[PDB]
Amino acid sequence: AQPIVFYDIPSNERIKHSPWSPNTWKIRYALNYKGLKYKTEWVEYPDIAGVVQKLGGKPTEKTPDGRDHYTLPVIYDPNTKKVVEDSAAIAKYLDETYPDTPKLFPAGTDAFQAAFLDFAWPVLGFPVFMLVILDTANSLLPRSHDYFRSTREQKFGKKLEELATEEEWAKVEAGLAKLKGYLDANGKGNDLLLMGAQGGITYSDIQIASFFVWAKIIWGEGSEKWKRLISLHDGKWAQFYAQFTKFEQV
Amino acid sequence: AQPIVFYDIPSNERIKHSPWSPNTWKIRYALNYKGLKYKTEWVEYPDIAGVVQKLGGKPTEKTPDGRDHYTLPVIYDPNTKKVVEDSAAIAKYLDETYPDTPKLFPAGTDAFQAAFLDFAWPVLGFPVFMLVILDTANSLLPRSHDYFRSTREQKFGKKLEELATEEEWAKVEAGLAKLKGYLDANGKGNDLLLMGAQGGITYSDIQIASFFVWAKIIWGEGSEKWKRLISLHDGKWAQFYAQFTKFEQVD
Repeated sequence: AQPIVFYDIPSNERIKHSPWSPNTWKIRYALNYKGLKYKTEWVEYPDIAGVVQKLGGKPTEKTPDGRDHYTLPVIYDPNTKKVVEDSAAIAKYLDETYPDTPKLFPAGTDAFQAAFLDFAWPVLGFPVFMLVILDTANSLLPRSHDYFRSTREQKFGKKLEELATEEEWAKVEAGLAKLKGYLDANGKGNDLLLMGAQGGITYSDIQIASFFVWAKIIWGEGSEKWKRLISLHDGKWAQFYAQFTKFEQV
Repeated sequence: AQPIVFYDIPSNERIKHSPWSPNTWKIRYALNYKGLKYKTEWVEYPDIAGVVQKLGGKPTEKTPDGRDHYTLPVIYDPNTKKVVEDSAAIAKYLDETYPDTPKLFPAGTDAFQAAFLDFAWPVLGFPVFMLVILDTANSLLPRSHDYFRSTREQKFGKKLEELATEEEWAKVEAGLAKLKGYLDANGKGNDLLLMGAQGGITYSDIQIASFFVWAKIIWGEGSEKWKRLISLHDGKWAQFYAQFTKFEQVD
């Protein structure tokens, strides 16, 4: 098979040009986990719409305001000659197109995973976002920085400098506490993967991991903030996140 | 096997003394679906704490004021001499103790179901509650009515008569739209059960059904409100809910 072309958002020297996006990381994980050959193309935030349009790709939402909205990740698969967008749809596409690779959506789990993914941002992703949003902006190349800051300050209604608070830390921990509770339902020895110790990694597991790798890269693995996050709940998340270490090829 | 003793909340003549509670119906559904023999013991709302305590049962919630809260459903299984409380725990008990019966928590699904169940009330259950809560209260025996009105008005901060609104109808439809979206992920032919057409009924499916059976019994199957609810999304929920009719036996 030829390498898949994977479209990602670049960064500056603050984080040594590392990929960072929680949304593109879901697909970077998916590709690394499946052992699929790919190459990364870097697209600045304000250039994403033009790039995806030229590819013949589609917007991932149309707002009541009438306007189309383009997002990364997107892939071009030379093996099928197809452009695929929207992370959950790409992951499903990779399952179907490369069936000999580990399945991210095991049969019978698609609806349960959709529900789980629909609450991943509200309960965990958003509070994390608040704690990393300023540092994220300061990790972008200047053009992406201006676009990102402009658009996100409008979205959240405050300067980026105001969004990280002790309250958000409490909300992060509270979200992880809910997650911990769901996992507890699996029983001891099965509470570090959504489908249990023998169930393998699902797309939903990747969704959680992607919030962690985002924070680690943005804050820095030696940082006090990363240590604080990963130490929550007696080291549970350190153990959870450890399962993804071998799938972070860049 | 001796019948399991199933503790449920009774009703008055308005609904012909039918069982009605969405929470106890989850376990009535579980028992009916598994084909297990049981008999119902009726307990009024203010009598629940006393009855469960006497059984040697436990409270299902302990608040930061330190006070215990007892709830139904509860079962006493004479065959194991165990009292089991909390609907999700009762369902799991029934899986483990009665392995020859169809599973409500298939292996690998417990966490996904815990997550789903945690979304079920905020996104669908509560808006339905607002639309059926007055009629629910007016289907209770007088002692249960008094307790239910007092406690539930305290919780929701308005008289029961004020809780049903058109905005709640919008919220019910929006919650169902989200659920429709999740089921669509299973693909055509597989979008009427969470695990697909041949995946069997799960506890999570029963959770959704229990909101429908509650509304049907409380409003009446021939009512305009029931018709409106079950007509949403071009009748999808009529088909979803029809899968459960054969499991609505009442002793």
